[PDB]
Amino acid sequence: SLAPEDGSHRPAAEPTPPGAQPTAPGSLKAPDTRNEKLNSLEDVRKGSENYALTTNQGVRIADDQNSLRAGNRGPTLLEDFILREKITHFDHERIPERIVHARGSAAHGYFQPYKSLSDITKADFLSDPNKITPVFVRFSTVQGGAGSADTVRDIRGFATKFYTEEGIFDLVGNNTPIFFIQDAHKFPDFVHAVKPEPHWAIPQGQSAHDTFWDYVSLQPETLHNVMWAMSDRGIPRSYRTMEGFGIHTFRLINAEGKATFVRFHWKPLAGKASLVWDEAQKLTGRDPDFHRRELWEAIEAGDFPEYELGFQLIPEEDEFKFDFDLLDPTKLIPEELVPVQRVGKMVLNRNPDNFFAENEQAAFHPGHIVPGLDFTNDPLLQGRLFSYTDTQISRLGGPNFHEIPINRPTCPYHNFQRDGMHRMGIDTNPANYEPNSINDNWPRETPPGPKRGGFESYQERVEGNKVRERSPSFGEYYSHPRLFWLSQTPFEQRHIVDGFSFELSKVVRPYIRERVVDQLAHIDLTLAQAVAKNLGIELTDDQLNITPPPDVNGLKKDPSLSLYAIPDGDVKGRVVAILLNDEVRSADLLAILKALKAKGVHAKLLYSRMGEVTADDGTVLPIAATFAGAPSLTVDAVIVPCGNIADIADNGDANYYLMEAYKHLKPIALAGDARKFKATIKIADQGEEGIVEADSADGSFMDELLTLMAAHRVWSRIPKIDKIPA
Amino acid sequence: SLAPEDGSHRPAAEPTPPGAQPTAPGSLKAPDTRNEKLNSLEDVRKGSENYALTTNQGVRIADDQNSLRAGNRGPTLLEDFILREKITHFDHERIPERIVHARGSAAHGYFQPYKSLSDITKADFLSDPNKITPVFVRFSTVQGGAGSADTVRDIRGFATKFYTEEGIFDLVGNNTPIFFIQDAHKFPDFVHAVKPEPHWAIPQGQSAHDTFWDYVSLQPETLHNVMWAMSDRGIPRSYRTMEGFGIHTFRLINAEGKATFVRFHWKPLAGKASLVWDEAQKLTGRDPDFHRRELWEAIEAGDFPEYELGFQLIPEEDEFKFDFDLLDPTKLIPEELVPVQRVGKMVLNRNPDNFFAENEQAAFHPGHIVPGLDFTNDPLLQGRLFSYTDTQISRLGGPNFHEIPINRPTCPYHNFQRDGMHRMGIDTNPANYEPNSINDNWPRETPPGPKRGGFESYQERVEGNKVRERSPSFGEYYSHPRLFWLSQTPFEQRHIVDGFSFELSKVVRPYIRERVVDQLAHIDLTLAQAVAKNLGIELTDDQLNITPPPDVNGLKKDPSLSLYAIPDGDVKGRVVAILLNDEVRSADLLAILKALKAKGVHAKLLYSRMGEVTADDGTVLPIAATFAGAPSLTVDAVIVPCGNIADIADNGDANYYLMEAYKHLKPIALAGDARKFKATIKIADQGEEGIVEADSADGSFMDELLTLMAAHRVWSRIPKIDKIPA
Amino acid sequence: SLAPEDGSHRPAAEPTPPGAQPTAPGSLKAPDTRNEKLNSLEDVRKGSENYALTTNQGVRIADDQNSLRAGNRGPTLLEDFILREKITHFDHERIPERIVHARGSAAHGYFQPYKSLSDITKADFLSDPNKITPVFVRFSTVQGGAGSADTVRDIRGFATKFYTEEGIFDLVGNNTPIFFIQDAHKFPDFVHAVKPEPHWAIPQGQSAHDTFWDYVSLQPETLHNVMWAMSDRGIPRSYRTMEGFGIHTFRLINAEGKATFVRFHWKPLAGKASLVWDEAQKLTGRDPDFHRRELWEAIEAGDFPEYE
Amino acid sequence: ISRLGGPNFHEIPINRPTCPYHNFQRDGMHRMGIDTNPANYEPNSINDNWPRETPPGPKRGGFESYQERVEGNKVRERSPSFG
Ligand code: HDD
Ligand code: HDD
Ligand code: HDD
Repeated sequence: SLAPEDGSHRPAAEPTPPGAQPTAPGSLKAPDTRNEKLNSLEDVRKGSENYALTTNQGVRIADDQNSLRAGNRGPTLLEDFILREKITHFDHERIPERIVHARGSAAHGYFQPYKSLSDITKADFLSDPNKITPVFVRFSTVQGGAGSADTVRDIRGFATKFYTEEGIFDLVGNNTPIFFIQDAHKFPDFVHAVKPEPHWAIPQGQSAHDTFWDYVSLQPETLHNVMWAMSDRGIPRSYRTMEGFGIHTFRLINAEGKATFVRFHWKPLAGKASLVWDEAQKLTGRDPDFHRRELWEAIEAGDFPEYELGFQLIPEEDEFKFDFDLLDPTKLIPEELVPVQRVGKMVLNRNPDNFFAENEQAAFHPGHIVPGLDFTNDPLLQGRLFSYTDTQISRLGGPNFHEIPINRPTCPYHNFQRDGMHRMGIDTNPANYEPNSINDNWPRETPPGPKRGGFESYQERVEGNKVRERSPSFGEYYSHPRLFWLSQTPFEQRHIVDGFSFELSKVVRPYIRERVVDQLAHIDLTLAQAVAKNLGIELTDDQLNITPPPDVNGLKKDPSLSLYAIPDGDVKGRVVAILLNDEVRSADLLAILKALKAKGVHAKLLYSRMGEVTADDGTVLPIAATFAGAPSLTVDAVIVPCGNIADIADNGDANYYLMEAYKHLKPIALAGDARKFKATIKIADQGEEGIVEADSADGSFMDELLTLMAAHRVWSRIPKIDKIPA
Repeated sequence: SLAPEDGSHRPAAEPTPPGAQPTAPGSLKAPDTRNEKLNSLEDVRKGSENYALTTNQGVRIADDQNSLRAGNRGPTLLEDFILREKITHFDHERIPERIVHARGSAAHGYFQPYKSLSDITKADFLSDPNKITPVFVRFSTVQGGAGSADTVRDIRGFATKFYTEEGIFDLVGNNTPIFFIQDAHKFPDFVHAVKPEPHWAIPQGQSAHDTFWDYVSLQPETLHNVMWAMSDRGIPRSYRTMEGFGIHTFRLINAEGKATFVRFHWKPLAGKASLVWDEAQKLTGRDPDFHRRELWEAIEAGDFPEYELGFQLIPEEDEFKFDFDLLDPTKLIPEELVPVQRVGKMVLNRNPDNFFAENEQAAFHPGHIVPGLDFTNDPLLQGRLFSYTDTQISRLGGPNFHEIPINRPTCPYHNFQRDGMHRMGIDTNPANYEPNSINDNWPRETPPGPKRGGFESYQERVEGNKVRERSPSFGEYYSHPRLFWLSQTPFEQRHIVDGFSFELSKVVRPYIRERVVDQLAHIDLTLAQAVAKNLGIELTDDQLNITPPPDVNGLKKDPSLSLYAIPDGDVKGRVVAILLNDEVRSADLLAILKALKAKGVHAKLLYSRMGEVTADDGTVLPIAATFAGAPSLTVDAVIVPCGNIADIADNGDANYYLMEAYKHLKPIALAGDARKFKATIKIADQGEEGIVEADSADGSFMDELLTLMAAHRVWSRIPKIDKIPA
Repeated sequence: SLAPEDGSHRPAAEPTPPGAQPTAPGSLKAPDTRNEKLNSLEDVRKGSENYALTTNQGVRIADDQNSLRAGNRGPTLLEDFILREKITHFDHERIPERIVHARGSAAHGYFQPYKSLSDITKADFLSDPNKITPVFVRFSTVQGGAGSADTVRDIRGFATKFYTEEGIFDLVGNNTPIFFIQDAHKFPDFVHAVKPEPHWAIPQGQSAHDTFWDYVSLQPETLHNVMWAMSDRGIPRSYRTMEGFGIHTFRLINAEGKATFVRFHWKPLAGKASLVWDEAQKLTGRDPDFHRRELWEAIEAGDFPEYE
Repeated sequence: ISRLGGPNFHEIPINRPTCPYHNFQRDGMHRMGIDTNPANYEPNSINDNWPRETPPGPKRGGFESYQERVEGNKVRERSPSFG
């Protein structure tokens, strides 16, 4: 027995805040969290406790420490079948990673609609407010490999597998409402341009290189999503604090056959929140797994990520009433023109057991729709339908990928397909064809109907010649980037300018920079001049005379496009760093932890070493991490309680901890003699907005601090940070 | 509803003789035949009746007759995900075939020992006469593809998967007691030589071509198994009527650690029986699926194939007592020197449900042993141990092939292996490594012991230098071919001579034939001269003075090596053709069928067309096949009842039916005016042995016939067939 | 030296009638027969005479008869990399066979048009009577596996790969002018019906079983091709003595953008000739490789298959 | 076999030897080399046994393992000297 007698090796099977316990597989951490999909996976789950170590053939292994050899110092013998099996499996562990979105993090949950949508869709999972549909959701980046970092500047993926009673429905979206390109034929072109360059495979997880901006400068259709990626949208605080969109216009079909155009939205319950770039870039080095960890730990804490599903709904006769083409995925539908209507809510409440088996092997594909839903002629969606079935043949080893447990439907599935690599199902049907008499033609077709019917495509009208040709209605590239730009706050605009500037500064060929600046001058001259200034470029008089693009159906801004314009913050699930000293004033800490617990805010107690310290009243305080081990990048605010401040007053890591949080605009709270730290951040004796300070942490100290946290960051501090050396 | 109203599309779920019902998947034909492995497969068995036709994602299909197109005479649309999923799966149905033994047929069954064997082995499946071990057995040829024919001249494989309580044990044997080569390094060379030649991929399923006999002429070690292949052993009547051998010497390990050398035998309860060459070769054309079909139909009729397992046992101190090396797999152990001792019996009593899922995907490997068994230094076996693990990585798509359902153990298996393509099992173990504290080191090693202990290799002494070198004790090539030859009956010897003669006639390069004849002269000069005469070769004076090889430890012959020297014929399961006419004598047919049923001999009623005829007493007789439809190749004897014999007397197909069966030495019985047919086979009025004849089928008629059948063929007829034009 | 002293191991590199000589690889049997595609393959052709035996890494092997073992009656050692490379490659020799048409026989050749088809198509390989196009042609059955027999009763495939100056053009046809089914959605249903039945994988290379005729009775569209299958068209004397058809209506596009509907045909120079059924069925037993053999040997005789 | 798709990974250009390589191995996924040898086995007479084995020697000779002495029982055991 190698476990410790005190049993401290096993985490408790109950919700615990991040860092209190070792993380564990979901069925062990929360065995009583169940749904119909989790239960169906029990047949393939494998335990371990009280079992013998065997080969894959069931043979008990006596000595798992040594190869078989001719003498204890002799050659290894080919007849060691236990070695060779163990090494063979190891030698073939890896499978191809996803072509795009290879880096991702996933969890189980459930979905439930608010009310029956049977008036607009016959889709069964939206027909009754009491119908609960299990889900599996994978969040992702786009460009980086499976081993790349979480907090890069990138688009994020948001893929939801609905295990419906009438088929698997995959909603395969991103965290922005549009994509970079218009036609699927260009997808390898765009992806090759953004991916690491083919001679040397640099850089990983970054669009800040020549070939990406080269493609953008020559393809202005890309400009809208590029705007989004250069904003703080491209660097989310977590997957819980981002939006989701299906991007394409789809169709809803009701029992009477009426089609309604629809676009899908996920609204985060935790609000919209993003990092700032210096923080996001450094965090890819201090913790490349930050988003993966934060997701797992929130679920282990009970901080279940929640999202409200919503629809923008457009009648068929309104197809042409907007300036933009509904079928153009580089165009958004402003919520000011078509509101998002609440449909239901999704809760992610259990982690997987084995990342490889459940996350890496999961297969999402937007062609996986159910009766009540249908496609449109969006030329990007159209080509997606081919790719997501095709790519699985190599990634997941063949055509039986639906038999891998995480991908199996929970509803019945029967047909006349047979064979293929690693076929699990053993068909007893006398027939493998239809029409057949020898099994009385079963399984049988089902006619279309209002529920439990067969799938039939909406009989939309088609008219035109066979052409490789872009619809002229698509050939407008600058109005929607402008609408986005004007909808941002001034500090969000600053960050957009700084994103473009930082990225173009790493383009080596200067003529590429100049061509991207010229495209910006077609969007907004304020934006283009600000970027040009940082690049040492001067706009020509002709460029200064570029007429701006028209408004979007009269709109000159839409505050739903901004992260922060309308407050939607939420402190539940946020984390505060508490910086300890060797004789902490316990009255401060008790007030701090009481206020944080009331709002569901977590705390990390940090010191210069691990182990424990003792407060003034003798209370023993366990240390979560060092100052260097858990930098301010990983928390939302910093609190410094009173006590023996001289212990850390001249500690470089303690001082830098506050300087980093200050530069990154986070709230900071100083109690008693901890107010001496204002000098390291150059805060005058009069104080300033964003620095909570008082004689002690009792009173309004923590309400000021929690109000600041509900506002996410202290945007008013931005003029002051450029003098801070951090 | 497409099935007929009389319900005649569905086979009866009861035992029925061959031809009486349509064949069916095992679980529908015999739902009440069960064992633990069959039951454990119910989780992956898929039904069909009363289920909707769906996609693999569970979506119900409305129209499975048409692609989705723009207009009903327009182009097919990329958005048809139902089409593309169906075609994709079809497009990827095939997996690589087995490098060797690609043609095979398999069945489920069970094994049971006669008594406890714990004095000599601690193997759990041999420990208790009431311990029942499920099995899955695949019989195979060697050379041809999965699409090649059954009744070729080849070696047969005989692979048994024992689903043991202490792990999978695969006994992977052949139907002869030796192999062609000594060291596994030569296996690709031998196999390439016997397989179709690389320029043009000819010939399929035949050793009768230049490169095979080239290798043989240059590799005398091959001569022993070549002798078996040229004998009638190479063309068995059924998989039920052949022997089985593990070939290599293995070890039995008992609980006190004593090692006993062992070779494995399967003795067929139905006795030993083979075809003749002209019959077997023509049958590869008339029914290339004859062995597969006969196996399947015997099981559906209740004629379960049965084999007795037996051990040749040799104490460790006797390793060097014999003239041959025990570890040399081209040498057999004569039963006259070391008898085969009975161990238990194996019954094959249910067919699979899906050939591809269960047969094609099954993975046998002789390195799959269990505690109580161990290997030896046999250099052919030693290399096999590498190959059967390695080949599955491409054939079965990766290292998780044990998770394919037919291959799964029925006992526990738990280890720290993870991932790999198609990974089914979801591991909940906090640890994927040992030693580990975080799961208190589970799953754990198990010390070896008398039962339920870990595997430990027998600590055999090893002494020598690292050499690529053949043991001198292996350098003897002719003694065992001679033993075999001399142990054969005169008619068996004639068939061997004609085997060699027919094959070498197909060798294009005459010098190869000459070199093979020189090798035979080192075996036996009677054999060598007979073959040479058929090839137009004249043995030189020196070849005539080649000294024959020595006896095998004083043994000059061993009747256990003959198919027929010791009678072991059994008639149950054999088939008789009955040649009808349009007014059969019903008293004859009544007595024929009553006697055949009394011994378990099946019958098929043949005529010049399908449908029915009526007998003289009004009885309606259903026709099973036409004369050409089911040739005499496919039956064991022929009976011609009395009646309107003129109806068929001048029918060429009916006359040829008898001539073919006569040429191939099968018994023929003729009643009443049927005796008129003696003219077509040139039998004199006073009859001859092997032709049953009487005024009616009454009396000793059917007893005479069944007596001939138990003797298999009428060997005395051989001198008469050479003048028969058939 | 293991060859006979009289050199009778080696076939002559000149045309010879069937059975006169051992068959041989084409570039050894007819090295003067060349086209642009055959010549472009010289970069990957591998010799053998006067070379040492090596591993795939180029290491010369001293003893290709024995595994490395601890003593000559000892266990085989894991460090024998020469064994494991040789057995590894052997162990992975097979690739999946074609889903349909798995059984087939192929040869090289060339094509040239009689006159310029410029008026009706701008296809380059049809623009100049002096323009030679290399081809590779595979003939096949449909139902049986790669190891099934040649003279079965089946449709035959007739696939031609044209290596034109403006791209590969594959003309993938059969020996009857129609097919069994109308819509590609039904192709796995039809193929599953004609193929060996799923429970026991019987019969090989035959449509003479329940599921095939079950489908046919329920799908009258199949009857036309079934009629060709049941005729002597289904058992050709040789690949040289059958027709070929593209089946589908395609289009020809000229330089003016005018489309012409076209159906493709191959007309055998040797004429149309078929076996009879009892003959064909017995021949799948006496020589299951009859058609592959006959094509190879006709070419070695200089008796080249030709099709218009 | 899984990482590079099969046993012909030596034919991927970066992995190819620059020296001659010839043996009797054939086929496998994505086979590039087109073998003209009449024989795919040895010993063979039909190509006069080419390509042929080479005895070990001072230069350009075949590979032979150093004939080190081996002495001991078949054991799964760490040498005490490693402890
Ligand atoms: C025609 C090609 C193509 C195009 C135009 C798109 N995608 Fe895609 N996408 C793929 C081809 C693809 C893929 C290559 O098929 C992936 C990679 C691995 C996979 O299974 O699917 C994939 C993966 C993938 C994933 C990750 C799913 C997972 O977690 O496994 C997401 C979230 C998206 N895509 C979302 C989108 C969105 C929102 C698009 C624009 C509207 C989009 N893709 C356009
Ligand atoms: C070192 C290579 C090697 C050598 C020397 C042998 N075999 Fe083998 N055998 C294989 C390598 C192999 C293989 C390539 O690994 C196969 C083909 C596909 C497979 O799964 O195993 C196989 C298949 C195979 C099968 C078919 C199993 C099934 O039905 O799936 C049988 C019955 C045998 N072998 C029996 C033998 C016997 C009785 C041998 C001589 C004693 C023998 N093999 C030598
Ligand atoms: C939608 C599926 C489908 C349909 C409707 C057809 N085929 Fe096909 N065919 C295939 C799917 C396929 C395939 C599965 O893609 C094959 C098997 C493996 C391959 O490479 O192509 C093939 C092989 C194949 C070959 C073998 C090529 C070779 O020698 O390698 C020929 C000659 C044909 N087909 C001809 C036809 C003809 C004349 C058809 C009717 C007009 C036809 N096929 C319908």
